[PDB]
Amino acid sequence: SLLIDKTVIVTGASRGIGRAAARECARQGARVVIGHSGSDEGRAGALSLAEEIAAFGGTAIAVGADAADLDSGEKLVAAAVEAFGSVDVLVNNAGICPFHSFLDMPRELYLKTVGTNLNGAYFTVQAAARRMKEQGRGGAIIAVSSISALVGGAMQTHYTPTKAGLLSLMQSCAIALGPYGIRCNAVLPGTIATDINKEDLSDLEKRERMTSRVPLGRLGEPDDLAGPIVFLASDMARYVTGASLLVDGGLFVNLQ
Amino acid sequence: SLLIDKTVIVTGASRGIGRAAARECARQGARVVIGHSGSDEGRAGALSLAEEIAAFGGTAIAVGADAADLDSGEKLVAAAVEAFGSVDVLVNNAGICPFHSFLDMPRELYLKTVGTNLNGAYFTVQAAARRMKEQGRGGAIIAVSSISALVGGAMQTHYTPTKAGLLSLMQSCAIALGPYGIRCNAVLPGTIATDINKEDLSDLEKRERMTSRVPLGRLGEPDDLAGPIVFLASDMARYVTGASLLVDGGLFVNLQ
Amino acid sequence: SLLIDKTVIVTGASRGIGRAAARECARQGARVVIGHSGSDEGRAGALSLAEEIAAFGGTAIAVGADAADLDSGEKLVAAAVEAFGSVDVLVNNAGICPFHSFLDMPRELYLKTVGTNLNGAYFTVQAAARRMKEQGRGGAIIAVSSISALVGGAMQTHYTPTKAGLLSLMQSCAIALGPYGIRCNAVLPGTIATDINKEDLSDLEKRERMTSRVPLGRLGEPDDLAGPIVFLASDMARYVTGASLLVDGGLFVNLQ
Amino acid sequence: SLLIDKTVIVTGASRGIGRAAARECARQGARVVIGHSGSDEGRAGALSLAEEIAAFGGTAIAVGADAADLDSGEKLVAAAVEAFGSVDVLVNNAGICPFHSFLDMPRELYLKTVGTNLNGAYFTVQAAARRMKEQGRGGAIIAVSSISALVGGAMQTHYTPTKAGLLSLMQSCAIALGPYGIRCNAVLPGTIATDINKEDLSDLEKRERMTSRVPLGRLGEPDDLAGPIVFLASDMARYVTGASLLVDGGLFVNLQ
Ligand SMILES: NC(=O)c1ccc[n+]([C@@H]2O[C@H](COP(=O)([O-])OP(=O)(O)OC[C@H]3O[C@@H](n4cnc5c(N)ncnc54)[C@H](O)[C@@H]3O)[C@@H](O)[C@H]2O)c1
Ligand SMILES: NC(=O)c1ccc[n+]([C@@H]2O[C@H](COP(=O)([O-])OP(=O)(O)OC[C@H]3O[C@@H](n4cnc5c(N)ncnc54)[C@H](O)[C@@H]3O)[C@@H](O)[C@H]2O)c1
Ligand SMILES: NC(=O)c1ccc[n+]([C@@H]2O[C@H](COP(=O)([O-])OP(=O)(O)OC[C@H]3O[C@@H](n4cnc5c(N)ncnc54)[C@H](O)[C@@H]3O)[C@@H](O)[C@H]2O)c1
Ligand SMILES: NC(=O)c1ccc[n+]([C@@H]2O[C@H](COP(=O)([O-])OP(=O)(O)OC[C@H]3O[C@@H](n4cnc5c(N)ncnc54)[C@H](O)[C@@H]3O)[C@@H](O)[C@H]2O)c1
Ligand SMILES: C[C@@H]1O[C@H](O)[C@H](O)[C@H](O)[C@H]1O
Ligand SMILES: C[C@@H]1O[C@H](O)[C@H](O)[C@H](O)[C@H]1O
Ligand SMILES: C[C@@H]1O[C@H](O)[C@H](O)[C@H](O)[C@H]1O
Ligand SMILES: C[C@@H]1O[C@H](O)[C@H](O)[C@H](O)[C@H]1O
Ligand SMILES: C[C@@H]1O[C@H](O)[C@H](O)[C@H](O)[C@H]1O
Ligand SMILES: C[C@@H]1O[C@H](O)[C@H](O)[C@H](O)[C@H]1O
Ligand SMILES: C[C@@H]1O[C@H](O)[C@H](O)[C@H](O)[C@H]1O
Ligand SMILES: C[C@@H]1O[C@H](O)[C@H](O)[C@H](O)[C@H]1O
Repeated sequence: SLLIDKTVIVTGASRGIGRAAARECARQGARVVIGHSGSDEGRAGALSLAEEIAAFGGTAIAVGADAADLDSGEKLVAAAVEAFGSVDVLVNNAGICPFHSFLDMPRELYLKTVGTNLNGAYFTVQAAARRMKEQGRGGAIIAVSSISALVGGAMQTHYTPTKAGLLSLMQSCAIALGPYGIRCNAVLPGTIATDINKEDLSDLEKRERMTSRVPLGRLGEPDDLAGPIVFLASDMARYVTGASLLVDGGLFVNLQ
Repeated sequence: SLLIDKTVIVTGASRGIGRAAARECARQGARVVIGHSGSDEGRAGALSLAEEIAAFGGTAIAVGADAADLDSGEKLVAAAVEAFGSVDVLVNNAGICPFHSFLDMPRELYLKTVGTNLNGAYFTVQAAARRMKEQGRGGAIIAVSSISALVGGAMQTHYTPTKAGLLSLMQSCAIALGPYGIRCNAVLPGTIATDINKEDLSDLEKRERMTSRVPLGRLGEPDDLAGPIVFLASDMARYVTGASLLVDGGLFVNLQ
Repeated sequence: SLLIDKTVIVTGASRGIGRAAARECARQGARVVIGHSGSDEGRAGALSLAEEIAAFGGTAIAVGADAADLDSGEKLVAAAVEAFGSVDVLVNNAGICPFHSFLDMPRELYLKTVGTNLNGAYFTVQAAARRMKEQGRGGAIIAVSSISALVGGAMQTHYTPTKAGLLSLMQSCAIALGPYGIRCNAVLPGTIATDINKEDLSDLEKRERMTSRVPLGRLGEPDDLAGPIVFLASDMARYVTGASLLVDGGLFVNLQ
Repeated sequence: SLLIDKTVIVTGASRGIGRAAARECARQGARVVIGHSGSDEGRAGALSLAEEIAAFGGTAIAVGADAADLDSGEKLVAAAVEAFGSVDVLVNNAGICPFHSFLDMPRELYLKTVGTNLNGAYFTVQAAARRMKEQGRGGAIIAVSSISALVGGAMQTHYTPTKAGLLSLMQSCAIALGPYGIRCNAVLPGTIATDINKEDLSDLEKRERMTSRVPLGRLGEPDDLAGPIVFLASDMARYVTGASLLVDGGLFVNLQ
């Protein structure tokens, strides 16, 4: 019960890493605000997670909030306060990676990736931190960045800057919000088999090349990110802020 | 003559680091395209630099190009090809840092910082890389990032993500453009006394705190970045791509 | 019970970060091997920790093992197998930092710092990894590195290379041992008020300079590292290997 | 003539990266002290380089100095002062990497790698910096570290800590020696085809895997490191200290 009586907001929590984090936080005692994109599949996934959490004795609510809408942060916080009376943890997880080459990158596709992954995160973090500061009990903010915050991707020239920007946002927010006991950290998943790279890793030569580079011998799954996220949200991480935590089975270090 | 016959574009080169970099590139034999913001001061400063360069026997032109206008990249490249027949080096330097607290950051100021520093850089790099690819001669791209791509700033939560983003962009572009011999690197200046921090360091307590943290015992000046940029643009760096270079007098490493 | 039934070795655990880490590991259900330096104070402190652990219902033993003696690794492992029948976690914590200027560093002091902090750690990791490999159950190795693996210290030119070395050792061991399910990570404490810096921070000007640089507003205490070490040793971190975790209150990121 | 009238010492300069750096520094005007191991091949290679430098109008001398002998630093400095009256640049390049697995790593092989690569470097840097400080004209120190200071190697568990330690030594020495105008930086070669990895890359499956990961499409050669080293030794790098410079053709960043 590492998160008992904490209100946790998770953005883009209908599937993948965010769904697994939302589910494990509820298992750890937290009252979970399941943020979703507002699409048909997003809403359906958030409600089925809320149903699942209800089934094992936890509390959760679903709240639509398009991350590219810079006003959805305050919507999430308002709903969290209505249902649960506080905001104590923000897991900023919503993000997209539409694989695309650099020289013909459309302006709209680039702007949508920065808008969803970084700009919307900035103002979602801003709204949650505002509430945490008003409450005066401290707080915990976790950004789902990437190994690709540290290294490049040829088909991700529009995406890796948003993941690096998210990490840097956590570093700067750690200074700004430290005096209020609000801890700001980034988690950096490696290659996690999810919808975001289902088509990409359908190329079995690329899948094998990537898997061979993982010392632990497997790609990740969403639950691999739940423990790290719960840790960073918990009192186990009471002196951890401004930090980066790679969760990649050793992918980053494996040069030879 | 480290850059003899090369055509170099420098964005935002009317003053500061960009002015010093364009000046030294022309001293090294380059034909320089002095890009500027299109404002009155930017026009005047670009034109006086062109006057100065022609005086000591170089060639240069001044070209207005708002970095926040995502179409200025193709305009700078077109002016470069029209004048000098090639684009061989891009120094992406234009940038703003309007210091501002985090919790009351207005969306317009945030969006202009990301648009100028990161989005405009993306499409300027794209335009210049497209031309370098067509020529078949390789090339060099240098982004002026910052020490603040590695560490935070409480009044720079909107700014440090753009500097981290630029660094990550060089890393991903290094991969996408490597097959075409286009090297992409970031230079990370420390605290350089320029217009961007004139007001900020007018507080003498912060000025001493920052200065006494520099092992070399002084803040930087624009000419301190000219050597490292020329190096990265030159054949001295033929095997350097996807790299970061701190030019900060030791400021980053100095904990105690 | 995050570590229930696991056998944990902590080196240098008579005081400081190691003492707090061994205590919390036993609180989490682990059978702890409290390694110590073999000195009189180290023996006494290890024995009183064993007394305290048995008191609240845990199991532990005290084992003398000079980290600078490169054969103590096999001695710690042998004592662990003899007492508890397995080795499942190694927390390599033993270390010295005799502050000293660079240009007059004596070879004996340099060589003892590298021998204790790095060489002894290498062969302790080797002994413990050999046993984990034989068992076929996986395992976890955590090296106590430092923020000073990322930044410099003028009176620590002999010390920071050992902390950087430990981090790099975890990265390379993560690759070599990944196929055997042994995860290797570094934890990077910031400025933790302990015996190692009691004299150094007795200068109140440096103490304030360091403290005011911590966004969380305080220096750390040994218990601040217990949570992060337990996390890295637990199944919460099943996909974490070859990673670094700053536990520093934001000190690393705080430039301005 | 970036290094005219500077005395440059290069350790382990009989072949590979160090030979190419020694040769290019002499082409840039410097008076070069060609340090070598003192073996038969080391001495023969240093004299043939000195002969080559004589042939194109430069000045150089050969000086035997086993890097694992902690007293050879002062021997190098004494000889540099005798011949050329000053020490102005130190390129610490001597190093070994005897590929070997971790679990059966012999103690002697480990201690020889740390002794040659890190401990000997510490006291060679110490001797050169002592002379530079006495002279009062500033100086430049460059350590040849590695990409493997940033990432792991399964057969390099004994070696990557020495490369990371060298980088960290430069960071700490930058603080300690900054007030004397002595700049301390690390260069990080990627995979450079030399004697150190001739046997390793004779496995063409490993060679192809490594080469495919290089965006620039080739492994390095020694001359690829000469420009970066000359840059860091020159006034072009006047504000560069405590820095790391990757020279790897994009190897590090190329995840996908
Ligand atoms: N899977 C990996 O390998 C990997 C690695 C590193 C980082 N990440 C990051 O993990 C995070 C989650 O991605 P994932 O791997 O679980 O893949 P995913 O596609 O399964 O999940 C993406 C989540 O974000 C939601 N989302 C998308 N756009 C949204 C919007 N405008 N507003 C609100 N929610 C939105 C999605 O509906 C979904 O729930 C992303 O930020 C991604 O950048 C993934
Ligand atoms: N001064 C430092 O300490 C420091 C440190 C690291 C990085 N940087 C970066 O260096 C670069 C140059 O900054 P500086 O220190 O010379 O300050 P500066 O304000 O004196 O120069 C900024 C330049 O960018 C131009 N510019 C601003 N907006 C523009 C726009 N929309 N379009 C085109 N040009 C525009 C400006 O006209 C100016 O010439 C910036 O990107 C900055 O982020 C500065
Ligand atoms: N205190 C900090 O700010 C800080 C920050 C980062 C890393 N560290 C590292 O944390 C670890 C513990 O340091 P601490 O802060 O608790 O200081 P400490 O001096 O109180 O504890 C050091 C422990 O290591 C033991 N030890 C010393 N030499 C030994 C030897 N040859 N053999 C076996 N044990 C030996 C000591 O007996 C002691 O228990 C060290 O490795 C240190 O480098 C400390
Ligand atoms: N080749 C690469 O891929 C690569 C990559 C990164 C870093 N490095 C580093 O580059 C440096 C030079 O290695 P290299 O690639 O040129 O291979 P190399 O084997 O051809 O050169 C090694 C040099 O160091 C000398 N040397 C060895 N032991 C010595 C000793 N005790 N005393 C004095 N000199 C000694 C050698 O005689 C030789 O001149 C090393 O420090 C290496 O760790 C190499
Ligand atoms: C799409 C996804 O993005 C992640 O940040 C990482 O780069 C993974 O490798 C990729 O599969
Ligand atoms: C989802 C769950 O998360 C927990 O932290 C646990 O320790 C495991 O890591 C994982 O199975
Ligand atoms: C505005 C300028 O931005 C730089 O990136 C760095 O943070 C400097 O310290 C600051 O003065
Ligand atoms: C502007 C000029 O740039 C050159 O590279 C030179 O070496 C110096 O660093 C500086 O004065
Ligand atoms: C001795 C101790 O070492 C740590 O690694 C860090 O540098 C702390 O600041 C110092 O107090
Ligand atoms: C020692 C203990 O460790 C636990 O992880 C807990 O969460 C706290 O951080 C600390 O008080
Ligand atoms: C031996 C040599 O060592 C270098 O540091 C690097 O790791 C290269 O890949 C390797 O070939
Ligand atoms: C050895 C020589 O070094 C110089 O700096 C030159 O620019 C090239 O990089 C290389 O051919």
